[PDB]
Amino acid sequence: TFRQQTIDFLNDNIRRGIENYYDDLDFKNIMDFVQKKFKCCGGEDYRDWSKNQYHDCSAPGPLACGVPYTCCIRDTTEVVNTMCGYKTIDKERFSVQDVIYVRGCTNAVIIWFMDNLEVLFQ
Repeated sequence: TFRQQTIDFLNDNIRRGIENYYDDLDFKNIMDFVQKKFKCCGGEDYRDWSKNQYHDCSAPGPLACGVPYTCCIRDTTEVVNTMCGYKTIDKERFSVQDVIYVRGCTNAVIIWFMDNLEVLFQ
């Protein structure tokens, strides 16, 4: 299939990146970088954040069932704070799409690579 095998490659790494997100600032930086730059959240989609222990919807803290602020939309006139991705993982896309990115980063990075393929070399 290759294509599916490739998609699964990227999702598997950022599933790992999501679990190690607070554990290793290198996964954290990359993940916060990809999500801000490519406007995207999670690997398949924002609900992948359920896989980090603090973000599982049955966790105790305030991050439970929510998504990190590097997933939030910043192209608005309104002041965005660090709580902007709270309580989104179980809602329907259309209810959160005004607040956070919902498309996954795996696919977002691929089309970007394909659109800039010629540019990448020289």
